[PDB]
Amino acid sequence: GHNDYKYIIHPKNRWYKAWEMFILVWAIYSSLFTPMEFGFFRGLPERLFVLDIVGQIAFLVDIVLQFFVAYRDTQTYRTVYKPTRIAFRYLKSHFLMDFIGCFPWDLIYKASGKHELVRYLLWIRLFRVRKVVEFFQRLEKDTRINYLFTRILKLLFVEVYCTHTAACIFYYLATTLPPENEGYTWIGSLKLGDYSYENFREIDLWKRYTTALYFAIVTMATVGYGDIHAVNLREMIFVMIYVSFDMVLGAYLIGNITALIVKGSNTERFRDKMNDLISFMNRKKLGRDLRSQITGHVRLQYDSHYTDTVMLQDIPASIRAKIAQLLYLPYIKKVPLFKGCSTEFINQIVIRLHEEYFLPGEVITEQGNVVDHLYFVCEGLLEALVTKTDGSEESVTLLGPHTSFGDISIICNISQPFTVRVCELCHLLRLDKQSFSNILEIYFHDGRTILNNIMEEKESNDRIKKLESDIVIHIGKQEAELALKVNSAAFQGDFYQLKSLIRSGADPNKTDYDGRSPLHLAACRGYEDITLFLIQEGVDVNLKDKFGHTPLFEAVKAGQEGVIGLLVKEGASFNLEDSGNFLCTTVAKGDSDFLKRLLSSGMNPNSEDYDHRTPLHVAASEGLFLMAKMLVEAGASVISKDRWGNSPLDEARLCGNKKLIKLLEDVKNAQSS
Amino acid sequence: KLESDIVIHIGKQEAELALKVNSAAFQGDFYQLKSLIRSGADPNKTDYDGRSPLHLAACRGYEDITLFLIQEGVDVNLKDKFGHTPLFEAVKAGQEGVIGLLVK
Amino acid sequence: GEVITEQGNVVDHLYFVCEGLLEALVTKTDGSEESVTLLGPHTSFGDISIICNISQPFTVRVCELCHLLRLDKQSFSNILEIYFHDGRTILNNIMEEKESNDRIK
Repeated sequence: GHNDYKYIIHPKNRWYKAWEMFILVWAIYSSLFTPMEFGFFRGLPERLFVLDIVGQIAFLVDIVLQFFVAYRDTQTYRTVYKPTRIAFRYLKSHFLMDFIGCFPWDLIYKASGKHELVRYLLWIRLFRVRKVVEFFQRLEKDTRINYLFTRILKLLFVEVYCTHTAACIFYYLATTLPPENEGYTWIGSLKLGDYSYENFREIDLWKRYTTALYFAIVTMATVGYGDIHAVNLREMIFVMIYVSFDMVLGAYLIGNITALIVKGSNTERFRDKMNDLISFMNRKKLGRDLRSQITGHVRLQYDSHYTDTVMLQDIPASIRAKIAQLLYLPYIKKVPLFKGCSTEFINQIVIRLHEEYFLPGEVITEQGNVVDHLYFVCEGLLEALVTKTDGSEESVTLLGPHTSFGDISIICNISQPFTVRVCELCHLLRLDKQSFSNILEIYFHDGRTILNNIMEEKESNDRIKKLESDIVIHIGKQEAELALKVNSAAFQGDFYQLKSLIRSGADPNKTDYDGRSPLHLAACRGYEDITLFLIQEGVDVNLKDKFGHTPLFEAVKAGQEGVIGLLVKEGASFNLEDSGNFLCTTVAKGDSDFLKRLLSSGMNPNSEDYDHRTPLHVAASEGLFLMAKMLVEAGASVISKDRWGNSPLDEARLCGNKKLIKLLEDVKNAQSS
Repeated sequence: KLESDIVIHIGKQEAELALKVNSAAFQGDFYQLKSLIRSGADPNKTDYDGRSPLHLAACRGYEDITLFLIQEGVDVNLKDKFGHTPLFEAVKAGQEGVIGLLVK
Repeated sequence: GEVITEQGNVVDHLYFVCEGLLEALVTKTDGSEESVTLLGPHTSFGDISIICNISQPFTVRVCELCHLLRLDKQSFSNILEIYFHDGRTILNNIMEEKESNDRIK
């Protein structure tokens, strides 16, 4: 709709196409008649007058039309409707010749004192053969007809044109001589049969034309009958020039036809392949059925035309990707191996696929070889056959549409578990193990999904044991790096990044190199948003790192009691081995606040110590009252015994702190019941 | 558009780089960390655990990385949030050769 | 000037230096080199990276017009599975090549 200038016409309007054809017909006629108007008639007969003028007029308007037809720029590839640009292009290309051609040179020649030099300008009208040249250019662009065969037809038109012009020029060279010396011309001295071509300027124009054209065609195939031959020196020079150009042009014609034949066709090539295979088949006396299999494979490869699958590579990645998806993605999205996989990973699988057709009865993979090709069955049916040491074949399963095989072999880097034979006419999609491995390293989450798929119902029936080949090891390593960055985010806040990482298919539960989970990190840093987000994700919560610290413990050390409350709501335990010992070391620290936090988390199991001394015993020995107080209220019984078997009340009696002794004594009286 | 968390998402990555180095230290991927350090790295970078790459290396008892870390003068007496020194990382894992090195 | 292996990339052909001169280098991220020992006639590069299945530890670059014999990596492995018992000697040569296989123990 960019044609704001409505008057400017597209170069494709069906009426302009009709005008192209019409002016092509007139161009052919005018460029085939101008030599005849030059040679045979020295000044057009009056009868043809209108025919002359009309012809010229027909090329006019055409010039006018070429001033109003938009063109496709060769640097922007946009139809330039800009009238100024169209006018300028035409006025600087193919205008000047058209304009001089359209001048009525016939009338000029009659007017300007019958001077031949004016008639020489008629040849400017042969630039109208440009239209035929363009017609052949368009036809050669068209794929309906063989470009090389259109080259052959172009050569035939050029040959016809040269013979016609040569005939006209030859007759002209006969007429340049004055009519008194016509006996020294090729036509004046021609006595073909009884007829003598004397006084040739008076013969019917068709007799003269067919005579001259007869010679032209005779020389065209170099039959050189001789009946009509050059006699003067001008006629011998012209015949020399003609004969030479015709030699080269005929050589070009034979060259083009021979190139057309030698280039050959796909049918020819496949026929040759079949004939060589038939020679082999008869040489070894093969069995009809086996011959049928051989011929069937050849037919399959010839009909498939696999080269196009490579040809698609030349298409840029966007359109090539649309091709790959539109033709393969439907099948691949239904593959159970890829079930749940992210769409982009599947898209890459599609980009790296290779269509392969196999005849029924063939074998794709043999057991014992390492499969480096993951084939997804799209069409047809295959069969799974296990060969045993005894030499027997078991039909384990049948692989139909939207199925797969080779994934286990590639993943665990084992030999092919079972021979895969073909039942129906099969269309599969092979994928290189190398490319597959690269893609699985691209998407470590979808790689883990692939592992889960193979281990989900098939599980480890094919000896699937954790790290395998390199892809599994790479997957684990990359998940480790991902968990490192997850915990880094949990250290530097960045709640958006935490969201994005987890929602990108990353499992939060995976800890770092030190066993510290992102929930452990959130507890250590007290990032309430982060702790809540991982709680929504769902972590063991009671998980402890490799060195025995639950997130509860680290949060207690950092005093992140909101985080602690969320955990205990979810259900949180210190999971401290020797927890009584650690509480005794806390008593050694003397931090009542730390101890209060530890107790508030619900840890007072009276676990005593290696010395069998409860933290209450330790505090009593220290003389502590307040810390002993909250230890008693937390649950530490006064009846608890040390290594000596003495109560913390006994140890306070040793200390002698009357307030501590009375406190433990009152609690002892309360508890004795 | 209304999305600008990019520089927030990287957050300098100085520690993230340190994490990468210490990761290699764990998996004993010397080449990975070798390439990090010729591209520029240091042990005191440590991590959010406070553990330097040498801590993890001693935890694993890879004498190769331990000798190399010593070669660039890597701090051993450096402590971590764990309180566990690289010496103690080595002894706890029974890496008697690495304990010999770190005592050296 | 040509480059045959890229550091950090598992080599797929074990090459042998029949003629010419090559050089071993470390392509740092900083765009600097380390110029590991050159490869003169009758040496093999890419060997350990295949035998040990490790990533190529150095980029190799061509210094003079070099004539080389190629053996595919998967070849070298299946030669090991086919042509048994020499891989032990090859492995000992690797072991002495490094410091008790300090590079790949």
